[PDB]
Amino acid sequence: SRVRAVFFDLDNTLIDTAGASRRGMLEVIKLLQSKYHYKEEAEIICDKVQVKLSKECFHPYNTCITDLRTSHWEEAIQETKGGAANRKLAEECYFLWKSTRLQHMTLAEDVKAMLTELRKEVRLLLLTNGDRQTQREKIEACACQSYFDAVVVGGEQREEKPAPSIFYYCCNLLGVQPGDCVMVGDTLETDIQGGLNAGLKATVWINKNGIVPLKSSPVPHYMVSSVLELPALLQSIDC
Ligand code: VO4
Ligand SMILES: [Mg+2]
Repeated sequence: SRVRAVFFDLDNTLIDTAGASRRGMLEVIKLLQSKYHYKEEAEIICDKVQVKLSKECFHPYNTCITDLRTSHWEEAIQETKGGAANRKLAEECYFLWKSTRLQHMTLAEDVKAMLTELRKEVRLLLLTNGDRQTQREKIEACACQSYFDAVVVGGEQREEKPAPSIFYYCCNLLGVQPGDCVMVGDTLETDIQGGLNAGLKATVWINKNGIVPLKSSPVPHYMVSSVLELPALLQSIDC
C-alpha cells in the first residue's frame, strides 16, 4: 500500500514553460517594434500565434513541426500587417521565440534537490504530452532526464494523457501497478483526468495561481501550489 512510483508532468510543473514562452514573445515584440518599426501591431501578431499554437496541439503530430510553427508566424504577420508572405521574418520570429524559451527552461535548484532526495525512496517517471521534437528539446534544455528512472513523451507513444494506456505503459516500464503510483501535474484535463482514468493511487494538482475549478471538471485527490510540497504529501499517503 506504499507508493512505489511517482509520475511527473514537465511543463508548468517542473519548469516554468509559460514564463519562458512569454519571455520569447517579449523578445519578438522587442524585435518587431524596434528593428522593423512596429507599434502595437506586434502584440497582436504574438496573440494570433499563441492561439494558433493551441489549435495545433491535437496529436499525434507529424513533423516537421518547425515548418508548421514557422508557418504559424507568416500566417500571423500577414493577418495583422499585410502584404506578401514573409518567410524570412517568420523564420526570424520563430527561432528568436524558440531560442529564448529554451534557455529559460531550467530546473530550479531546490526542485533538483527535491527530485534527488525523492528517487531514493520511490521511483520517478517523467510523463509529458507533446510532439517528440519539441518535448525532447525541452528535456535537454533543462537536463532533467538524469533525475528520472524513466522519461515518456506522448508524441512518441500511441496515445497521450488522459488516455489510460500511456499510464499503463509507464507502470509496465517500472514494473509497478497503477495502484502504487501517484500522478503530479498542473492540468486537470490531462494529468488529473489521466490519473483517475488509470486508477492510480493518488492525483496531485499543481495550482499555484489559485484557480477555482468548475464542478464538472476532474477532481484531484490533493491540491498544492508547488511541486516542493510533494515529499511531505507523499509521506502522508504513507511511503
Ligand atoms: O509536461 V506536460 O504539462 O505538456 O504533460
Ligand atoms: Mg503542465
